[PDB]
Amino acid sequence: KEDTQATREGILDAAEACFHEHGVARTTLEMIGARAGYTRGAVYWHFKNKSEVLAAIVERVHLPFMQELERTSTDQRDTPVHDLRAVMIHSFIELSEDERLRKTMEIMLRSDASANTRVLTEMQQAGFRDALDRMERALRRARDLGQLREGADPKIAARMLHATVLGVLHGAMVEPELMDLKRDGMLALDMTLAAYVKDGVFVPGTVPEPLPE
Amino acid sequence: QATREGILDAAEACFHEHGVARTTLEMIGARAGYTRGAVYWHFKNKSEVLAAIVERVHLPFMQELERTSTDQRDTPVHDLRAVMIHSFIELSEDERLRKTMEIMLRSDASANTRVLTEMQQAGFRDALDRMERALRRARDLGQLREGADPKIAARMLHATVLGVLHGAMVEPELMDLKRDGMLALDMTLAAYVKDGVFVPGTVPEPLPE
Ligand SMILES: Oc1cc(Cl)ccc1Oc1ccc(Cl)cc1Cl
Ligand SMILES: Oc1cc(Cl)ccc1Oc1ccc(Cl)cc1Cl
Repeated sequence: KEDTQATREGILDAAEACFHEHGVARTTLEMIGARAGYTRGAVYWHFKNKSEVLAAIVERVHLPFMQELERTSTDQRDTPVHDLRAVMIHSFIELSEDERLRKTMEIMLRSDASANTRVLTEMQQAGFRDALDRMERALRRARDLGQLREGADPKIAARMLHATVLGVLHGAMVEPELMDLKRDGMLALDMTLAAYVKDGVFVPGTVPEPLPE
Repeated sequence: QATREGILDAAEACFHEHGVARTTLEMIGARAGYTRGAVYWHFKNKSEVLAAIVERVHLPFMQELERTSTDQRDTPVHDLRAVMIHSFIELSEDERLRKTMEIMLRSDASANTRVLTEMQQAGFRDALDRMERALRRARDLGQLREGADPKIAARMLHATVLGVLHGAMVEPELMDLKRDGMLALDMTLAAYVKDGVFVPGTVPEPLPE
């Protein structure tokens, strides 16, 4: 087990388990290296430092999800509101059923344990901005198709949706007995969309088909 | 009582800059200007100290929430809405209280440390119960929409408040406590409350008492 034989995915899988178990602060390069079956030099073979490791764990789940959201605004389909619902609701289900995904999402939610460091906060800012941009674009396509209520601002709508969804994610992390990621994510999403979306455009409470492709 | 208050203040300054993990009772003492003996008299450990910090803020907030369901006034939605709007305003205008609140909202680093998640859980449960009591009184008074379930309305209100607070801690310039907090509150209340019950978009008068 020479350090240079470690693969990037094995380094990231090991680091994500370290971070889930010990948190960001207590995780060290030596711990990540040992966990993957090597020593710290196997981590250096891929990443300058622990924050690059964190960024890469985040990117690996945030990238795919941003891709899904981006598809909801396509001019090749004429149901952007339904598509946004398909993406979000299946994401909620996935987060609820896949502990590994859920624990990475919870690493980001938890953020920096003190004002001393802003390392997770900047990644969160950049992620929030990415998600908002994409939701706002889907909502702008919905307006053109006459699917929004008169006067609905798609930028405000996107901001309200992120707020009530973010709140469900934080609540479920704190007290899963009281706040249910699937059930309440879907209620927050539908409630928020119904404030900005015309009646009759989608049926609240329904499970959409996974977005095609 | 007042030495208590001094430790707590200093502990606020440490907890916010340094975090829950790296702060100890000895660091808190020094900034506070007191002896280790003096400090231990009040709090034998960091968690006892955090519990009294959260308490200081969380308690009187729960007392404001609790009042909105009083069987003595007939405007529970208006009152609950007023409490949250005023709270949002106060947080936005008082950096002291806003730092104490972020200490209160930040998560434990791991799934292994908890005692701060334990007060979050208890705090989360207290706030939801009180929201639900005010919305059930609204329901009794004919102020909720047909078929609105006060338990469900309170969960959505709670998620709404929590998403605004968290949104603003990450991106103050993208999530404005006062302006987006009021928009989000009014949106979620209008999903469950009949029209004409409160006046949206405005800051209500101070509640009595
Ligand atoms: O996009 C992300 C950004 C960060 Cl900073 C951390 C995790 C991420 O991944 C997700 C976030 C929210 C939802 Cl609802 C679903 C997924 Cl997969
Ligand atoms: O802001 C968001 C709003 C919505 Cl409705 C969906 C996903 C969002 O994106 C995130 C949610 C949580 C974390 Cl930790 C990171 C990111 Cl990017």
